Amino acid sequence: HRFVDDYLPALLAQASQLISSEFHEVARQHGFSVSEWRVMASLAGSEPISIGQLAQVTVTKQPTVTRLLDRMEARGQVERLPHESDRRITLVRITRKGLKAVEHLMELAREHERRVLEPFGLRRAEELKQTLRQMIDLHVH
Amino acid sequence: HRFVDDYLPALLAQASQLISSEFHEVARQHGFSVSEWRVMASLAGSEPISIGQLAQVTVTKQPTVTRLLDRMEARGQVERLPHESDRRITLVRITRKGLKAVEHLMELAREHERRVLEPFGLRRAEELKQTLRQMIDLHVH
Ligand SMILES: O=C(O)c1c[nH]c2ccccc12
Ligand SMILES: O=C(O)c1c[nH]c2ccccc12
Repeated sequence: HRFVDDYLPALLAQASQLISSEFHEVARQHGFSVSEWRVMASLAGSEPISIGQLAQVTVTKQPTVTRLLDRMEARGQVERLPHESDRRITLVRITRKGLKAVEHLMELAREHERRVLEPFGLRRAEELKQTLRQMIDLHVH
Repeated sequence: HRFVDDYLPALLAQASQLISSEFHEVARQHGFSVSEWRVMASLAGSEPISIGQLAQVTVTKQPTVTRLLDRMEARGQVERLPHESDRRITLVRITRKGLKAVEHLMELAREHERRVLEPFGLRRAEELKQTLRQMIDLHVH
């Protein structure tokens, strides 16, 4: 028994790094940076979301997200717009061009996830996803 | 249903970022950088491990780890040594000074982990830790 062997933050960080690194290699081989992939995948099939929400789901600092959106909007892959009510809030959406650019990569991402989860079986896979979702929802600001 | 809502790499990354960020604030309030905390906590109670293993468990790139160890060894918190056999391998250990420096923070880390896991109950907490450990062991290089 070493402290790190069963310390939750260390376990989450290692599992996340290893799984994400595998798929990020595929994304780069398909011409996407990790940050572009995270943004487009987070916006695909979504209503417009705030910059702060996008930063949270992409685990990226908000100033970095803003600069990324500057370049992604220049390339027509995303669009920023004002919020219906509070204009201290900028919303962002994926465009059709961005969705078409990322659709095949998303199918590859689903295949990779299926391979990662297959050894665990449907019950354990769903339990993992449910626990992770509940943890996120309890700890998000 | 949006793709990102139940995409495993996104769930792992968000849960990890949120949980780790909470404890990293405590570490900094106790005078530790995140990288110093990760290294000392990973070495506490451990036999000497390779630099590559340390980089994996601390989710830090190996060149960055080497520079970090240069400064941590200068401060007497860790020690590098040669491997018994293959001297292409450098091992690293925590020193008594480093252990005494980090012991209280480790107790705080255990308390924080207990609070994070308490709402899930012992069964779900252990299932999460077991799944994460099995995933790491399947995906580590
Ligand atoms: O806090 C984190 O994110 C950690 C990731 N790897 C680790 C190893 C030891 C302690 C904390 C962490
Ligand atoms: O691949 C990752 O690490 C991701 C973290 N947040 C995301 C959101 C959408 C897609 C991938 C990720």
